[PDB]
Amino acid sequence: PCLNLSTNVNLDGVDTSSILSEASSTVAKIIGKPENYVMIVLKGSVPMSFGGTEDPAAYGELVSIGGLNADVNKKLSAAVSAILETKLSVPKSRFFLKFYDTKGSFFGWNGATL
Amino acid sequence: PCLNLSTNVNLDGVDTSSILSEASSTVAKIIGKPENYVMIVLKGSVPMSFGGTEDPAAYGELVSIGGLNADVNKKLSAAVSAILETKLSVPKSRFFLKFYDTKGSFFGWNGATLL
Amino acid sequence: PCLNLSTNVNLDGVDTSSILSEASSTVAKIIGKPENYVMIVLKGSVPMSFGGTEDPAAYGELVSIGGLNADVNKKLSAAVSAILETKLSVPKSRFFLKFYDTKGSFFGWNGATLLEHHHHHH
Repeated sequence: PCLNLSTNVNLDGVDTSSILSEASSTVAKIIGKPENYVMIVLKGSVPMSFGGTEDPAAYGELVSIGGLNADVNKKLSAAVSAILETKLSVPKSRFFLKFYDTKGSFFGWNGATL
Repeated sequence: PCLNLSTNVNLDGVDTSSILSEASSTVAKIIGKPENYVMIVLKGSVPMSFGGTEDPAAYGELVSIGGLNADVNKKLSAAVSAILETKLSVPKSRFFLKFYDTKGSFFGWNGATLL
Repeated sequence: PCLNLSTNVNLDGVDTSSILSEASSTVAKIIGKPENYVMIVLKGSVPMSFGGTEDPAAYGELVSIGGLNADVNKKLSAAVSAILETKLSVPKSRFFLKFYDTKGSFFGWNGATLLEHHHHHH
């Protein structure tokens, strides 16, 4: 699966490696897939508005071949939001996370599809 | 809802806050949701090609829990494309905008989902 | 269609226009779409991890009004991954590509939508 994040928080002084690593293991554990198949993308310094203000915020998308449903999505939202609160000071009230369950035939990896 | 935009235009010198504010209010009015729940994301200086050329262009995605249909989508495309033409000189013929309707159980906010 | 890509590789160090042009031609030819309607987006220097490491990687999404199916998607995966291998040194084992078949009425262009008047085709 892939967790693809954008934030207006500037990452120039941040240990992004630690954020990626925590997100990577957290997603693997909750979605129940080996971490070998987990991708995390984190774009910072992205202009954003949420609720009309430019205070720190984040937008994410999480794509997986199956494994996504109301319970898992709630648990992933809680856990990822806690990483963004602690490590980026993005409140969970300013984090939107879109989930997408893709068919394997519509997901490319290793030059082929699933 | 969230409108997530990328453009090859450089935002330096551009009043980025006014673009965000105009887009935020426009999306809120057309989709019919309080602006409290509208997110706008705008990345500039992104390498992109449209039609094989690198003239000003933009790609957007708009995600929402319902409220999307052919009529709403046409109105959103017209309004957002007008912002990009006037504020970034991105011609509407070089702007693609993918609309996605999501279930609330598949949209996270506030540490949970919108279910 | 639009192919929208992110990578941790630094594009200051590569001819980015040649990647855009080769991807644009490749998507047009494999889906079978006029190149006038092909958009390629490429963001670089993006923090990423895949499998817990930060070696070169890429994430993409390809949206198209029709023209996508299991066979075409496999060909697109192979061809686009080969561009990133040769031009960005991103191994195909570190490249994920989501495909999405959209209705025209859910795809804005030219200040309206591409609402379809005939049948949709995979």
